[PDB]
Amino acid sequence: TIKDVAKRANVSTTTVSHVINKTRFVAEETRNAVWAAIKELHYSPSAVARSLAVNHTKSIGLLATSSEAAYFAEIIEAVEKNCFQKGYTLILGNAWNNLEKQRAYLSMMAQKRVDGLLVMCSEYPEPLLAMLEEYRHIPMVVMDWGEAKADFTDAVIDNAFEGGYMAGRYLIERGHREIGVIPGPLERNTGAGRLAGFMKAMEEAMIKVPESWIVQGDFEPESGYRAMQQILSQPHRPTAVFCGGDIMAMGALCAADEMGLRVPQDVSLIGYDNVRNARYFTPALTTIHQPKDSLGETAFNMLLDRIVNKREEPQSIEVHPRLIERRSVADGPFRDYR
Amino acid sequence: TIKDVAKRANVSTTTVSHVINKTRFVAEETRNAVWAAIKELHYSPSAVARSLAVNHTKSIGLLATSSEAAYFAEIIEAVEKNCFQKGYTLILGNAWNNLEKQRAYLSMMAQKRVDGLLVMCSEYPEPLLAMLEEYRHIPMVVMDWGEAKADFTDAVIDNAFEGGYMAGRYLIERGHREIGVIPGPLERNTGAGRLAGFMKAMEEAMIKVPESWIVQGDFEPESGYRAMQQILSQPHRPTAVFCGGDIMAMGALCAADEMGLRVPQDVSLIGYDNVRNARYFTPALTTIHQPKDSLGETAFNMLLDRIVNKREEPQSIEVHPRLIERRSVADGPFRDYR
DNA sequence: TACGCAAGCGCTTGCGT
DNA sequence: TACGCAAGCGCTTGCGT
Ligand code: HPA
Ligand code: HPA
Repeated sequence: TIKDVAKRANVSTTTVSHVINKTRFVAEETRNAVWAAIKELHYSPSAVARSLAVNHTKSIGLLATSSEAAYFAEIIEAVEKNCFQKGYTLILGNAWNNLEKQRAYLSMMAQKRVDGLLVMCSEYPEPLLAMLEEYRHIPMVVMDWGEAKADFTDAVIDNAFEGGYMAGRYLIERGHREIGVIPGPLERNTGAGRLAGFMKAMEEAMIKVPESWIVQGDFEPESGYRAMQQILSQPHRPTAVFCGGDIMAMGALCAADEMGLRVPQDVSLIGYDNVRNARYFTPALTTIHQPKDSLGETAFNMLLDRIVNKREEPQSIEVHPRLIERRSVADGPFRDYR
Repeated sequence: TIKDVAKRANVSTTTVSHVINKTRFVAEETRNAVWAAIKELHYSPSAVARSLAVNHTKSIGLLATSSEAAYFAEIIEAVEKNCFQKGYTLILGNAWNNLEKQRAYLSMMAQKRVDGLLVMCSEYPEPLLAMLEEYRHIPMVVMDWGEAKADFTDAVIDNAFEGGYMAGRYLIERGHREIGVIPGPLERNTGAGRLAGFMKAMEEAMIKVPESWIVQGDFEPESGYRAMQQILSQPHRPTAVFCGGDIMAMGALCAADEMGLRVPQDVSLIGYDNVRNARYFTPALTTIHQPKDSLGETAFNMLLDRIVNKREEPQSIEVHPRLIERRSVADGPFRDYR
């Protein structure tokens, strides 16, 4: 079809080409002619042809996990802005933590020859680490590890451990000593590491968490529901709960309310994520803020670099969590004695 | 690179090709040879080359609005499943209700030669309807209109008006006569139409809604916050509120709580959407359920059809809302008198 | 000066043998 | 029988004039 433009304008296609991409000087007339032709013909230059020729698709892949989740959703939306802004195209792919699905999306991706690859898999068993190596050739950044688990990718690191510690401290310093925790999947950073951060804070305080006070969640409101229930559903119960993520949190609020418990009056709750509508939780959720966007943009950026400046060496940038005081926490019995 | 495989296997590329796509019979040996070559060479056939040749990208575009929003997010996630399932690739593009952005994404999309186009723009001013026509050649379905506003696209229709009516009725039948409403943007279906559905129900009941009782929202929790406040922040206030979408709803719950108001005890609330975690609202939100997934799959499906069976004629499928009884509504003063 | 030639990018597929 | 030839898909770009 570029032939078709060239001839309407009676110029070579080389010409048409150049004008379209201001790639060498063209006579005004000539230029106009082409534009006109382009217009009447209603010409959409083909990207695929172009890709075939220039060797890059100007599009990037996001091998995700799930996208509905607030947390995720929020990240992703960020990414897209960045893509758009630098003219990249976004291929969103959710593997649902499934190998097959993941091998599958991964192949489609290489085949479609994505310029780079954003990876948010949540859990990385060897089998998955393996597959990923098989594609080291295609540039990529993992956005969800706590530390660099490979030398063949960039990594943006969140400091989940230090956010967890921040969480516990706060409780401690607000008068708390009988706390419980609903962590996310241990096979994840946002799971394991947050918990650990939290645990250290406790040990330093000589606080011991009774196993009946620790209930695993899967980041879903239902899981928060069950844990909260199980925790309060017992003889002796904590006076404060540390909840792995804001959504499960939201789930935990629900159940407390259902047992007619008062937050923060009967139980204090501290979350983790600072999702877009945590403030609109009831009560307004006090939580730990994860810098989602910076998380997004920052990843994009490494990729671009690697992509453009043809970097070869793995890199890793850390980002920082921070406490957001809302209204789900109250003073504990030990506050005055400090 | 397919040349490279062909020669390692000492066969023509035509061969290599055929075996790769089981497109004509190949000798086992031959077949194996190729596979081997494919393997050592670590061969990823190129999709772009293939696309160039076969004339279809096997990938689809989603010109969206925003993706963080629960409502949206939920739809989209559905779409992706469908894409994956039939081997399509998903290009997610959010125009943020901005023309430029929209013209922009739209062009990138045609250029990248997407097989079909899923459109969720929210608001469709003529200027936008126009641009869309300019691409009638590329098959597409609008998933967010109340009625068919064009003859050059498929449409999946939601019955927002009948869901709105369902909303009002319920209130009416639960003893209510003093109601307020926080609708979404009138420039939208989910905005205008829901409201109207709701309004009809009232008129039939000889219920009049005092303008100070109607506050516009923008589907965001903050907007729900302000409206609820404004509504209760007045001399005379309703005993029940109809809220345009579950999120603004969640915002309205917050403010009631903040004014120390009791839901449903002091004010009843009925929402609209039945978002994934509405049940986890506090209280568990009573709302109108929109069949998001069917909404998703159903759209995909029309597209495919048009794409494969080369349909030409516009089509339109309706889908149906439905009431979900949770715990944010209470009997009104008139219940016993019916 | 301002522009055209023709080869290449990596596949697919209708004729043949 | 089981396979190869060569033209085409729609752009880009190094040499020339
Ligand atoms: O894996 C996760 N899923 C959902 N929300 C989350 N917030 C932190 N990590 C996660
Ligand atoms: O436009 C919308 N935005 C967000 N949520 C919604 N729920 C219905 N319509 C909408």
